[PDB]
Amino acid sequence: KSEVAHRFKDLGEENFKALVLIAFAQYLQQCPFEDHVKLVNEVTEFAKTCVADESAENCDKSLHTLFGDKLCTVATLRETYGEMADCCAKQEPERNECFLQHKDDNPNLPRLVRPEVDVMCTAFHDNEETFLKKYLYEIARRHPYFYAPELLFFAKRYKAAFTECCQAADKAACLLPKLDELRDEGKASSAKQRLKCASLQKFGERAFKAWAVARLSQRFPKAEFAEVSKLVTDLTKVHTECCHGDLLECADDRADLAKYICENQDSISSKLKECCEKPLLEKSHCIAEVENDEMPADLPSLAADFVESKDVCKNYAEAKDVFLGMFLYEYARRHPDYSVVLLLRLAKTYETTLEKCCAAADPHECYAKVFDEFKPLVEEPQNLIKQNCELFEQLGEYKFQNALLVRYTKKVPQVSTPTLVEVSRNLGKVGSKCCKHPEAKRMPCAEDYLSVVLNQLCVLHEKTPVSDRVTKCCTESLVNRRPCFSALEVDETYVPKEFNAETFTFHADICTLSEKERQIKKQTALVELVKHKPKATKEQLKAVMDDFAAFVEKCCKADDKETCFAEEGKKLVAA
Ligand SMILES: N[C@@H](Cc1cc(I)c(Oc2cc(I)c(O)c(I)c2)c(I)c1)C(=O)O
Ligand SMILES: N[C@@H](Cc1cc(I)c(Oc2cc(I)c(O)c(I)c2)c(I)c1)C(=O)O
Ligand SMILES: N[C@@H](Cc1cc(I)c(Oc2cc(I)c(O)c(I)c2)c(I)c1)C(=O)O
Ligand SMILES: N[C@@H](Cc1cc(I)c(Oc2cc(I)c(O)c(I)c2)c(I)c1)C(=O)O
Repeated sequence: KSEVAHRFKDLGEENFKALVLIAFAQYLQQCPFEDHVKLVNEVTEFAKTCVADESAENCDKSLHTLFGDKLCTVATLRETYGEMADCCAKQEPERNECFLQHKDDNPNLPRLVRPEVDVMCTAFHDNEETFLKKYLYEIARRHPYFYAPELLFFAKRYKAAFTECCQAADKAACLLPKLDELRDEGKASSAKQRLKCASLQKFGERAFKAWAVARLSQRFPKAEFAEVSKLVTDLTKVHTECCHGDLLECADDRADLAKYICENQDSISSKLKECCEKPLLEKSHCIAEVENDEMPADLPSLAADFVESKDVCKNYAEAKDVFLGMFLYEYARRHPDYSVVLLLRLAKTYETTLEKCCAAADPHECYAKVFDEFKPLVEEPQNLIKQNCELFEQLGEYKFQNALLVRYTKKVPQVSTPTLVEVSRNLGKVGSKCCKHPEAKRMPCAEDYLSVVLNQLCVLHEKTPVSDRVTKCCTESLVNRRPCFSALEVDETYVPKEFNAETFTFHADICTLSEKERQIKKQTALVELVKHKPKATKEQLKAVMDDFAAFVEKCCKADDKETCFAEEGKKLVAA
């Protein structure tokens, strides 16, 4: 009856406050921290009165009306430059649609640099409650599409490392190796969910369902099609709600789905035994990455049910959604060595062929050779991941990253330098992640990872579009994004970039760089070099790059660093 009371009773006061805090920080990523907590406390205050009596006033209002009204009380900024939506001047459901609108994927915010080790322990034992909420606020506003129930699981692992290393002799040896892991998997998890949200909002519900049908069929190849279909239906509702700002409903229905899977293991998978004995947050996280089950032994051939049968065109006419879903389910459950986007490519080819052949004379003869068309679609990814692992093994991660950085800069040189650097580094991480697997698990690992990193490129670029060819590859076909970018060649409509020199101004931090920060500086410099001389050969690029690095060398060792960079730098500009 009263929706705010229902969610308060299902989740408990702990997770209720955390989810509402995450919700407000993703809609207003600019807002001060202490200003958010004040709004979260008035929520919890009013929800308790509705639990006491559901006919108390305003208790019959929707969550969108309650959350939307609180956010509209304070959130003023400054200059608009004549262009800025007024979500608070709109009614529901238009107002919420205006909030999801203003989610910023790349916002200016001070780069969180850890204070020293001994003061975080002072701040944990400060106001513990206030310390944990700063962890959620600071990451939610930087990742406004972060999977909400999974962020609660990281807040618990974050609290566990503080209650185990602050009470030790040596702290930094206990902590820091546990904080850097939490922010690595934290950033893997964020980009993963961004691809799901991007699918739902930009390609529709039917595209996401087909994606989850293929993936759950690989994980649970012994389950019946009716069992896979119910799982997909529940899973789509969950991600639709998280991706639309209904975080209370999203967490609630996710606990329901885990409870359903654990009490039906004997018709789903035999690998859910250990995950189902874990506590709640641990549980859904364990199911999220359980491994593939054993494939059934003597499954019948695919060509019997989809090529040779006389009822092919009949079944496709009388029930196309069930028939085409059946094709995808049967093909994926026996090809765990295929990537998801490859499997979706095959089903797309199968449906196009049927629409043509079933409208002609003798359809049985028309589509009889449809597996011939799958052969080229399968070999292209296999050979591509073949050569990158060879290059990775030979070069190493940093040199592998630089090789990908150069050719992507040559494909889309209009893309900004910060975006090109971060994307190229993430592309190069696939070698470390996948090339160590046998030559069978590689493509499931690799191609589905590249889809995540390329989606990052798409959403970073659409905010400020500059490259016509990026816009093309991003908006045409979701499942064809990776073959789209790989087929791009060097762009010759691009005019060489002017030299600027402001990129190389001296800073006191360049002579005490960590190994990681040193690589980022050189990659940035390499991008700007390719943009300025797009026809420079790769032998000429090394000579110029080696010369500049040696210039940075000695000057970091001179009597006056800042005079060396100014004096010697002027000679290089006028050379
Ligand atoms: N490569 C894919 C693999 C994968 C996707 C989904 I979709 C899924 O089904 C669930 C069930 C629950 I419960 C969840 O909380 C989530 I998230 C997904 C499962 I199992 C595995 C990925 O990126 O996940
Ligand atoms: N010596 C190799 C040449 C080669 C260079 C690169 I750099 C490379 O890495 C990528 C990664 C992605 I992702 C792409 O879309 C593309 I195009 C290339 C690969 I694999 C091969 C040969 O002779 O085959
Ligand atoms: N302007 C920045 C600092 C900055 C100075 C330099 I000098 C520089 O150029 C190189 C080139 C190579 I090649 C290197 O290996 C290295 I280390 C630095 C870069 I990129 C950045 C700021 O104000 O914060
Ligand atoms: N002297 C030229 C201008 C010019 C200055 C530099 I300094 C330079 O060397 C680099 C090295 C790296 I590494 C870069 O990322 C870049 I951009 C330029 C080059 I080639 C040309 C003129 O008179 O027009």
